[PDB]
Amino acid sequence: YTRVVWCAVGPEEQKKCQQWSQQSGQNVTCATASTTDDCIVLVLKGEADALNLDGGYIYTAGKCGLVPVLAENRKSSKHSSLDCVLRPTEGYLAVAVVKKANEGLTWNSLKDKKSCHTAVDRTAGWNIPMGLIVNQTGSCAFDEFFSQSCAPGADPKSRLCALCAGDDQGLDKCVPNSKEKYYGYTGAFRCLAEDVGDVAFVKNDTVWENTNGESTADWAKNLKREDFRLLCLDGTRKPVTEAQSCHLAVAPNHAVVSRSDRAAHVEQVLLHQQALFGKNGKNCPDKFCLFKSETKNLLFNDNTECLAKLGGRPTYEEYLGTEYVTAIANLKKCSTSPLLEACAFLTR
Amino acid sequence: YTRVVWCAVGPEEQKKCQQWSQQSGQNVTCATASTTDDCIVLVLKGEADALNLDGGYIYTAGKCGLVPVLAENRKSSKHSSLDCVLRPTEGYLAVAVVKKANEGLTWNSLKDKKSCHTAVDRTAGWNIPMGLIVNQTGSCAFDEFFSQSCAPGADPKSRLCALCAGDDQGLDKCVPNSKEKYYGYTGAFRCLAEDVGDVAFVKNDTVWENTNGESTADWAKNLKREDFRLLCLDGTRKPVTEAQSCHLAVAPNHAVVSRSDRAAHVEQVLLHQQALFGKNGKNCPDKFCLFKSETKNLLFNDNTECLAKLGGRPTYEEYLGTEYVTAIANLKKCSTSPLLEACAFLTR
Ligand SMILES: *[C@@H]1O[C@H](CO)[C@@H](O[C@@H]2O[C@H](CO)[C@@H](O[C@@H]3O[C@H](CO)[C@@H](O)[C@H](O)[C@@H]3O)[C@H](O)[C@H]2NC(C)=O)[C@H](O)[C@H]1NC(C)=O
Ligand SMILES: *[C@@H]1O[C@H](CO)[C@@H](O[C@@H]2O[C@H](CO)[C@@H](O[C@@H]3O[C@H](CO)[C@@H](O)[C@H](O)[C@@H]3O)[C@H](O)[C@H]2NC(C)=O)[C@H](O)[C@H]1NC(C)=O
Ligand SMILES: *[C@@H]1O[C@H](CO)[C@@H](O[C@@H]2O[C@H](CO)[C@@H](O[C@@H]3O[C@H](CO)[C@@H](O)[C@H](O)[C@@H]3O)[C@H](O)[C@H]2NC(C)=O)[C@H](O)[C@H]1NC(C)=O
Ligand SMILES: *[C@@H]1O[C@H](CO)[C@@H](O)[C@H](O)[C@H]1NC(C)=O
Ligand SMILES: *[C@@H]1O[C@H](CO)[C@@H](O)[C@H](O)[C@H]1NC(C)=O
Ligand SMILES: [Fe+3]
Ligand SMILES: [Fe+3]
Repeated sequence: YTRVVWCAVGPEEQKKCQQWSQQSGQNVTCATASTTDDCIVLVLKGEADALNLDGGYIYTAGKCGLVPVLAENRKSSKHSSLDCVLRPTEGYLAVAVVKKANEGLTWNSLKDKKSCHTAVDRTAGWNIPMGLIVNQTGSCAFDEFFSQSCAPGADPKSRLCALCAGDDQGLDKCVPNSKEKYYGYTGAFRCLAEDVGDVAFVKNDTVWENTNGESTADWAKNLKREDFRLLCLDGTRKPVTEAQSCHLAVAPNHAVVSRSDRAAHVEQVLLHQQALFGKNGKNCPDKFCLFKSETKNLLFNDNTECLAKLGGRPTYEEYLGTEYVTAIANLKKCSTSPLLEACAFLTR
Repeated sequence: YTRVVWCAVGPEEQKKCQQWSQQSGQNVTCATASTTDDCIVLVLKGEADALNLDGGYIYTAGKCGLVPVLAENRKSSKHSSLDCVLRPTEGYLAVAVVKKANEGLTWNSLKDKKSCHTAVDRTAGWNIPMGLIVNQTGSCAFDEFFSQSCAPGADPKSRLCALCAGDDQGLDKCVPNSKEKYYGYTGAFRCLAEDVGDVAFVKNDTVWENTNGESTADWAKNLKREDFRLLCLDGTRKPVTEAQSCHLAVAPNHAVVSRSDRAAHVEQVLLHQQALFGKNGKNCPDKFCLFKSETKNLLFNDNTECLAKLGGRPTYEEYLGTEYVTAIANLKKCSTSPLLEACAFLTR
């Protein structure tokens, strides 16, 4: 079985993956599920092989035995010309973000406001913010800390899904895939933009990429960096350029995961795949660009140069950073989920 | 070692083979196995010299070091000035056949239907439709695509063999030799004919040959060429006279393969043999007919006019054509053959 079956979360991702299968002559094939958690289960069953994952999902899969194959990697300023696949990863910034126009809203007045989150269990969208809010307030009731949210993946009869828009017909509110208008990085930021929420937790890179003519997408052509601000943990606010000084935390980059018995096959298949279709591969754009989704972030984030190598053969823990595994761990004392419970024994 | 050991797949191909041998004066003798894959093995062991094979099987043979020697040739219309043996080959049209009565069945509503196949690994029966399907669908899961099938050679427990009737007894259900009621071109079309299946993947030439009194077999004589249609890629349904505009692809002709050292000897031996027992041969039908098997396509297809020579010495790759060879490799990234796996290092 040479083919690497890839896991597409949601129908929009499934289409780009169907495309990739066709271009790759079945070097890659598609399986899908509605959610990432579901996909992780296919990867476990052996029904799929691999998929690229936010660091928080990496911890879920990590727990269930899956391991990290190659990290997503983006442009760089520091050391900005060693080869992409061997150049170390620099992480990204998880930020709290607001309309500038609104005032009196700051980290310390967040309680009882309205939130937009990438989706539940994700790193910047969720794990970091809710992480801190737990440590600070000192209670496990983050489900009630904000007045309402969009938090795809949460309980959809609950308040954390109260603000989610669903798709075009409004079907499937709160399903944590790209058919939910406010899903993921761009979803969240848009939930901010349309004033459905007060704060939105995202990465620095997400505001720059959807303001000031960078997206030519109806919801975001006219958006202006000026109209937004970043809450720091100071109590303070700064514009988006000071993100380095105004960020909640540093996050580990998305990364591909698979089963260990499938890691090397997958890593190799992918390295060739990116050479074919990656940022500067033979066939991109003449044929297929693996890293472009028109700002919809499918399979991969659109600002990925290449998938890069990892020091040794790490585990979720080496890969994520021991500092983060604890932040996630401690947040997770305040809530259970099917997959961590079902897999808890593997890692005891 | 002058005798040519001929590989006969199955007992019926066996009886014919020995009659040939008795006439041959032992210039030709027979081995047998249950399948075409086993027969190749025999050749690899050198317990047999050669046999005649569908292109798909030629791929397998080729991967195992074996080479093509001469190609089946059948009546043409154009180019009819040369001798059959020196007249270049055309190659067959591989096609999808449904009953006309079953309406709303098109290339695009095949999923979950019941299919008939010549055999796993064959060209029209398998490699073509199953390659296209796999490719269009982006999924290597062909084993779950038809609700049921008769794909002789597949795993007999599985649903690709659900519809296979075996011999008169009901024994050897799904073995890919002629004993299986639904084996080969003839059997796949019959499968459709007796409404065991909805679709059937054969070649244009099979349909003609078994409708409107073409075959005086009980199951075929009453068959009526109108009652049938062809599926085209566009999505439409032409009648069987539009094979030219409603075919899936163009198949290379079957050819004889042999171990490489033995090619010329087999070539010489066979050229003479046909002169004797071929179409116009001093001894057909007085003593023996090499290309006539009573509508069973034993050893060779019953429509074979002679065995032609081939421009130069070709690789199996050159014979099959770079494009078909790619289609196959790509489809085979979803399976494993123990045979191919073996050949991958066991061959000079
Ligand atoms: C599908 O997968 C295979 C990966 O197995 C790709 O085929 C392989 O591609 C390399 C090209 O990168 C082939 O040739 C190479 O040539 C250079 C010399 O110019 C040499 O440095 C290398 O050692 C190698 O020989 C390689 O043979 C080939 N392997 C096979 C089995 O075909 C293919 O590109 C992938 N196709 C798609 C569409 O992704
Ligand atoms: C927050 O995210 C934004 C966007 O991801 C970051 O801005 C980007 O910064 C890089 C360099 O740091 C820019 O690339 C540069 O391009 C010029 C040529 O135009 C070149 O001379 C430099 O050597 C470098 O390659 C990139 O264009 C820029 N993108 C945009 C749309 O502004 C920003 O750095 C991030 N902020 C923090 C604190 O990390
Ligand atoms: C699809 O397959 C059928 C059967 O294999 C093809 O029909 C066959 O066509 C050839 C000629 O093109 C026929 O031979 C002709 O016979 C007459 C005398 O009967 C002669 O005057 C011509 O010069 C020529 O030799 C053959 O009889 C015929 N067989 C049957 C049963 O109809 C058809 O050509 C194929 N279609 C496509 C698009 O390839
Ligand atoms: C078998 O051997 C040779 C071919 O060189 C020939 O003299 C003899 O006639 C052949 N016999 C038959 C029946 O093919
Ligand atoms: C299947 O592969 C072929 C190339 O072999 C490609 O042209 C085609 O796009 C693929 N199928 C579809 C429906 O595009
Ligand atoms: Fe993230
Ligand atoms: Fe064939």
